Amino acid sequence: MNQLTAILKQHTPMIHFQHNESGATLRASEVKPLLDKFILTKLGNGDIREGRLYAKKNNWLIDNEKNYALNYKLSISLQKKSRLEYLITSSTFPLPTERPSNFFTIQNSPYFAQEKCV
RNA sequence: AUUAAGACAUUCGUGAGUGAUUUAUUUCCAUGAAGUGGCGU
Repeated sequence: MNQLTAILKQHTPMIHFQHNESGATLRASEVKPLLDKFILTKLGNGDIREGRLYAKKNNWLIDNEKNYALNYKLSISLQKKSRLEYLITSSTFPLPTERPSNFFTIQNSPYFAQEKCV
């Protein structure tokens, strides 16, 4: 058809640099390029060039000569904005007891940047 | 003193009336705010 709607389930928290916005969610500006590369690779059976030729055929390309981009629109929307925020550090630090309801901590995590927050 | 003399092709008259430089045309396409720990062996 024209529209493809999918509902996603989050398994691990996402480190988002635009957390200040209420509606902040997974940005399509990462998913769409990665999705394009994945779809082209699977179209060519492990060869992105054969997949790009296949997508040049059937006119599935915005940019027949230039890019890897396919002709579709990606929109990622939050249905309900109950955000569950996390603090991630690579060091073990004592946990306080004065927090908002949606503040949780992950300690001794691989994410080592932002270690000066404690 | 002679088939002569006399007589403005002149008067009046607005190059004018009606008339959108307008119909149509996406400042768009592309792109991961992301990479990485180390000593304390």
